[PDB]
Amino acid sequence: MQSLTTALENLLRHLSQEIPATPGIRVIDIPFPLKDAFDALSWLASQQTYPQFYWQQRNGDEEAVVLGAITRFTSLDQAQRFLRQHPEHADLRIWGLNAFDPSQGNLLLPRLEWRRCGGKATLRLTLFSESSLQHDAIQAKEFIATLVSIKPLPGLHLTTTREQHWPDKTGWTQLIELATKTIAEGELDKVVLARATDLHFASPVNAAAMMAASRRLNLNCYHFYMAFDGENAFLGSSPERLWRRRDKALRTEALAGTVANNPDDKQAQQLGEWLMADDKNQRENMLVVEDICQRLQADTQTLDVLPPQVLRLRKVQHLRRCIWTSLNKADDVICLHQLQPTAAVAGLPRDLARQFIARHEPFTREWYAGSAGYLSLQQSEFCVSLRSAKISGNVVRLYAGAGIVRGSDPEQEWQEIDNKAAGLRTLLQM
Ligand SMILES: [Mg+2]
Repeated sequence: MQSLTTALENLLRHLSQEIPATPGIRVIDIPFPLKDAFDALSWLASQQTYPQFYWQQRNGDEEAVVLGAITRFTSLDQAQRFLRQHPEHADLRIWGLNAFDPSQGNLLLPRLEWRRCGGKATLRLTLFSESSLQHDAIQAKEFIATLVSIKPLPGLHLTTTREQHWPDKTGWTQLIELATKTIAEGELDKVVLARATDLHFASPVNAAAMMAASRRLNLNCYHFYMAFDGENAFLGSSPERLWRRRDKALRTEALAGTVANNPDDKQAQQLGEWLMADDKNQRENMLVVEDICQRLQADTQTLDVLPPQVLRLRKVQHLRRCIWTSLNKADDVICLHQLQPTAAVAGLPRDLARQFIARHEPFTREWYAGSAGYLSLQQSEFCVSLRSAKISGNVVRLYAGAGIVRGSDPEQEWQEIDNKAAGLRTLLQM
């Protein structure tokens, strides 16, 4: 990175004299040796420029860091319009978030992108201008000059100042009770209802160190972290894919239905068997397959829903049914608007569930249960923003949700959302 800063500089001096004073984009790819292990997260955390986005594939074999926004997008829709004016760079990637409401996003064209696939990495610098590439070359130089060498990343040393649930247990029970009562009206089939837990600390929270702690313990999860700026962040470790797209081949999953994990393998496996056989959870999952299959009918070709599998995580396990289809169009706005929010996350029918949530949830989910990842012309991948946290100075808001369906027992659902909140909370309160 010392060497690559140097190589980037050397490159930039030359370009800033040669490149034309015309609008456009250059993409500069430099191989990034992983001869020596490089901790991208703790590197990113060293930097003083914003915004910053961290993302790791759930399989752990794809990892990215982006630093600085050439452009900011308020929706995936806006980002795709931009990509489509640049068909010549089909692998140009925009990175970041969709909020719970999929029509609002915070996505970036990264100034600097470190991306790893496997045991191999690339540093990409991009130059973009509306007026002059020559111009943006000099901004690029100043950006580089901003770079700071890697410092070690401290573990969290946090003193809890304040705690509050929205809703609390008492309020949760009446809510779940209300929700089941409403489902018993025969029109609403399912609603997913969540709790925000505001945690205040004696000091500001290092979101990057929170992210690292989660990557260390929350295995088999996608990790996403956006630093909006130095005081504000959204991150999490989610087991769930919204979609992945390679040209036209589309992958999604119905992931819904939960039991506790146990550290002991047999017990975990037996608990998973209980889940597979459980009517209530079966139905909780089947309602997602129904929603997803319907939502995708008009815009896709032959659909394959696989049999349910149990997916095992640090504190929780889930039923999961992969889904494969082909899009009619290679279009990420069709993917996001058809899919998000699925009945795993909002409910069914979509309208009645969205309305119930708008009416009775004592907080706005904002980034919670949206989506995180990247799109480019050729491929994209987003996860669902579950198992996630919004950090505001010294407050961490934790989110957890439970799908409500006929037969939901409030006390069991409280226990569910606690097990979900725990994957992140236990990192903050040792
Ligand atoms: Mg559940």
